[PDB]
Amino acid sequence: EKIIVSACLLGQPVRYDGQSKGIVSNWLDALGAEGRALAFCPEVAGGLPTPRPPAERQGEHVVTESGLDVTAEFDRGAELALGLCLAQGIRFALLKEGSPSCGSGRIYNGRFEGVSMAGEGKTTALLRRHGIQVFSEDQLPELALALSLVATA
Ligand code: SF4
Ligand SMILES: [S]
Repeated sequence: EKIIVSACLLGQPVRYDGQSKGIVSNWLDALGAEGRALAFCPEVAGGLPTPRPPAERQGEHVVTESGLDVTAEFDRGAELALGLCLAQGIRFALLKEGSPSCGSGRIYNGRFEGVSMAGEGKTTALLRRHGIQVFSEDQLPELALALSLVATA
């Protein structure tokens, strides 16, 4: 089976600051070598540029510090992630922690003050609502196990 992965976790320079969040993982490298780790960046897919200003959720809305509302792009990117999972038969996602799109256990609190809180990004929320299990880069053993359990079926 294949998984969808935040493109930044695969070393792609698609982060809001033009950086990457490439993780060191023999398991993830091997999965990619087998063609089973499909890269996806909801913000770029949703039409946002790179670089782009930091954004935080404010409930259903997603805004930048200047007040620009980018919810349209965030929601488009989330739908496109779901569309790729449905088309490819994907039921597991490995998404970047803390992001207003990809966060799964934590997100910034919407006050633009460097304070995190329990929560999830727009893309994680939509995927979970449709039965797709989302794991962060802090849960690689858990994700690898979940994917391994269905291997011989
Ligand atoms: S939207 Fe998600 S995949 Fe794209 S750069 Fe941000 S954290 Fe990574
Ligand atoms: S990002």
